[PDB]
Amino acid sequence: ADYQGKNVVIIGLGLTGLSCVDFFLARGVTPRVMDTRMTPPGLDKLPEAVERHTGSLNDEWLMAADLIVASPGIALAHPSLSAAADAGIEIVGDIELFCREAQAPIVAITGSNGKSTVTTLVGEMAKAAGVNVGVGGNIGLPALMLLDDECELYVLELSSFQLETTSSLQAVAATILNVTEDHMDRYPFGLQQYRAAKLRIYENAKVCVVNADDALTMPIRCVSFGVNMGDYHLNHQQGETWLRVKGEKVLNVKEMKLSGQHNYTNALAALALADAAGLPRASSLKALTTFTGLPHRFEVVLEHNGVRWINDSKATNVGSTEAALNGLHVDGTLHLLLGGDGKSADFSPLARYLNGDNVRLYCFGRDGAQLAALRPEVAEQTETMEQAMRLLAPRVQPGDMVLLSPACASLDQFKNFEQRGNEFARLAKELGS
Ligand SMILES: CC(=O)N[C@H]1[C@@H](OP(=O)(O)OP(=O)(O)OC[C@H]2O[C@@H](n3ccc(=O)[nH]c3=O)[C@H](O)[C@@H]2O)O[C@H](CO)[C@@H](O)[C@@H]1O[C@H](C)C(=O)N[C@@H](C)C(=O)O
Ligand SMILES: Nc1ncnc2c1ncn2[C@@H]1O[C@H](COP(=O)(O)OP(=O)(O)O)[C@@H](O)[C@H]1O
Repeated sequence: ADYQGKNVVIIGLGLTGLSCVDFFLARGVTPRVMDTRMTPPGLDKLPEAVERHTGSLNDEWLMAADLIVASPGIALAHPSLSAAADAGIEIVGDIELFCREAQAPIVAITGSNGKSTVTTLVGEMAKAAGVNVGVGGNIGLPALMLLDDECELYVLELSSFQLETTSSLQAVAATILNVTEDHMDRYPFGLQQYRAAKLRIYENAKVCVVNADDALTMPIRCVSFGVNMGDYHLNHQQGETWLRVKGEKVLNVKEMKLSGQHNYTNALAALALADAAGLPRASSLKALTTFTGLPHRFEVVLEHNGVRWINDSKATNVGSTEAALNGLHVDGTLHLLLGGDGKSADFSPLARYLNGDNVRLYCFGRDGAQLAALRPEVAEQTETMEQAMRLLAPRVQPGDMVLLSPACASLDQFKNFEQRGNEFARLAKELGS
């Protein structure tokens, strides 16, 4: 596209807004920038040449614009933006700017949970094939920074927020991995409005990769991945689990370094995207055998005396923990650590996994009582995670799992979920060896 002599206004001064400033300056277009916050985090980083307005939006700036570029952190529904829209001022985001310039195919990944896992893994499959792959987007490297004449494949993790402002994506392959209640402040009309944002990812996609077990991932009007069914699925038989693709065995899950049924379906989704993108199968399968997974994502920290200790500290929401529980095949007793800051979540969806004779809950942190209320008869409540671990550890037996998948933010007691996971891992080594 050509922005020569346009009046461009960028809203938001975080990573996105700055990558947009860089993008326009590199084309000799000088944008203006604003942010509703007085001192947004990217303010320091801004070139001195750039006019800026902080502490509020500048409506006269907005209304005089030829193009408004909106960071994903501000709602299109913002009264200032709907007024620009009503003035017929074009509004786009960074992903839109990106798709107009990109000269290599795009794999596009969205969904409530699993995005970074699946995005990373598709990158690893491309790397294993010797492809110059650009991985970025929501994962944390702003997409505009990936733009590179030598790049042969882009792999973009995309949020609902980014998809809302994007109209030219034509992905060689696109997925919604799953849809569970998230960011609901941004979606006052409820689960279907959140879902509808995500569904845009498929428009003009060459292959849609859908989740056979989650209807919400399907266009209302494909290739599928699934646990029991789908083009890409898992096949458990004679004591083994296999990846199946179009009815063929392609890999024994034992050859992967990932654990957890939902990580195996992530592996299937990634494989499906890589196949659609024309990556060689043999190298993609190879990436499945070498990929260790991201830290704190259902991450095995220790297997010893027939007990698996699993750090799923990144599970800060109900949907993540639910996926963890749903895929479990524990021979002995599950010891499940829950709690922290529940962010007013509804924990009911967890309860159906917590029946029968072989589950114990160890609930801690700010909202531990809400989590124990899931099933008080089998729940301990402590102040801290460490206390919970010192209660459960003397009880573990061969065949058991100890799972930290707390369904809650960690911010009431920890710096962040990573500290919580690292603390869990240290205790697990101490108490599990
Ligand atoms: C919330 C969001 O969409 N953030 C993504 C964004 O980061 P960036 O720093 O550009 O964020 P931003 O658009 O400035 O918004 C960040 C925060 O600033 C605030 N904000 C922004 C503009 C403004 O005028 N006033 C204001 O208060 C909003 O509260 C928002 O919460 O662009 C990055 C590159 O594409 C993403 O990695 C990053 O994902 C983070 C990890 C995230 O939390 N994403 C959400 C969507 C998620 O995964 O659930
Ligand atoms: N397909 C999935 N469904 C539900 N939860 C998942 C899935 N894949 C991973 N998770 C869990 O979700 C949390 C975040 O995983 P991650 O790959 O970082 O996703 P995201 O990038 O979408 O935040 C972790 O607890 C992880 O184990």
